[PDB]
Amino acid sequence: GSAYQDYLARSRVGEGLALAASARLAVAENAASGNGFSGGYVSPPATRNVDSIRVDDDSGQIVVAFTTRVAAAGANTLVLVPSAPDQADTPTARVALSKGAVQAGAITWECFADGKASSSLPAPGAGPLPTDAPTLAGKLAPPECRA
Repeated sequence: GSAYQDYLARSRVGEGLALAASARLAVAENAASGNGFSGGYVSPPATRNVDSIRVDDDSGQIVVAFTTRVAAAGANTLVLVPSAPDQADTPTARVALSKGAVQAGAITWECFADGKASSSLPAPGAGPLPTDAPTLAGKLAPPECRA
């Protein structure tokens, strides 16, 4: 769309990612206690811009679904992927979260928009890829979500 409409959409996407911070909190807390990653978490009520936020109970990946006010259906999602190192001193690689393991390491979050085909995570290594492909256009997402 126009420059202004893109600027408006980007600001609304940023607001939506702030709303997903509570889902990332829930995943991190559950990982620390060895519980399923969606335990205790429910999507916030829909806003004019964010339809829903969902947490996968086995990987902790989060899908943020924006409404058609932000982007067209099937072109509207961002995915947030959590990962942990193989060990917490000079780490060797990056692993997805494991249900039932107590995760002591810092958990790193990586955002993915449409067109980001690979993790941009540097050494200690690249992170896992979204299970459900995100479809929100990269120009509407923060830079760290973009290819």
